[PDB]
Amino acid sequence: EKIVSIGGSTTVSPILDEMILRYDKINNNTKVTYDAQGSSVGINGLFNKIYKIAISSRDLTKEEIEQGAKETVFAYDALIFITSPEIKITNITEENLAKILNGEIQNWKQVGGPDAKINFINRDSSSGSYSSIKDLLLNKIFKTHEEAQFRQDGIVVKSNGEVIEKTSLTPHSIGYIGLGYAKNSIEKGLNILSVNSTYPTKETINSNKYTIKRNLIIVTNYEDKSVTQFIDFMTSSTGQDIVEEQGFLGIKT
Repeated sequence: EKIVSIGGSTTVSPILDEMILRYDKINNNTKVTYDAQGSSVGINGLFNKIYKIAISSRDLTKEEIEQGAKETVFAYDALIFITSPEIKITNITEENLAKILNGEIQNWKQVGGPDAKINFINRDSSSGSYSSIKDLLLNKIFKTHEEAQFRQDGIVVKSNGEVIEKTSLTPHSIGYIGLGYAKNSIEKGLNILSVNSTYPTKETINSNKYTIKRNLIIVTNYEDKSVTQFIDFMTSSTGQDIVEEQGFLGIKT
């Protein structure tokens, strides 16, 4: 029997677990396991021969590449920005969006919108969504730690569904939710913004034209056949159906 020990991001545990059990229907001669203590721990475990594959929700560093790391994307965790429907703005650049998030822009007029104070609805700081927006927008747009902090008087809520409800009740408001909640936001009569003139769709997220997403990547360090086989399953149509059945966005196959 072959053994493929995998480690990495906590966010994809039930996807990896289902992939393991479904791949076992095809090939019961490999034992695959997933231990989810985080992306960085997974990559460290890969380099130390504890894992043969790491699953990461963050981009590899140059040091990791220099140590031989290679990656293939297999899923996306995208976020979208929703507003109350009386703000007529339909599009925002990443730069301006980051300045709303960090409090440098606090009235819609500052970007040509109506004269109306912005009510920013933020997520709780323990959430994955908060972490993703901080990492994807604030930490990339702003040079210093002090600048790369959220506006401190945001209206804080503890779930995607509550961002939608709060946005529906709060005038001139903006919040962020996972892509999977787009339908719910529309049914509630809210508006989803384009970012850099790009709406978040499977095509624009796959092309990397829509910028607000984490790329979930398979990381290896010539692989064992057992590893190649499992990765081939992960990126297969069945693998990708599992990704989407569990609320993430798949790649093209």
